[PDB]
Amino acid sequence: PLPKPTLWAEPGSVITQGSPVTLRCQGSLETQEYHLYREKKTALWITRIPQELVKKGQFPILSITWEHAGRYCCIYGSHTVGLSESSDPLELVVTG
Repeated sequence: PLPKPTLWAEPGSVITQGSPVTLRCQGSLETQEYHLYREKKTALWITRIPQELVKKGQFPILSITWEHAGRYCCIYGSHTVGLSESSDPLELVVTG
């Protein structure tokens, strides 16, 4: 039951439409085993983030749309030493 990671948004969780935002998750080790997800509805855009970013715990959105809004959580963890708990939810809001 590893510690839950820290998930945040840059510049923030409320970003106007068409503008960029990057979701970020940092847990323990340097890199390499992060996973982001949206909970009531799968966020397909996550499955397209290159491994190089995902390994750094980075999930960019260059041009945010309405369908991006939702509740996001993430967990890290290596086969061993094991998977972590879900971070607290991030409310990703889109406006304008």
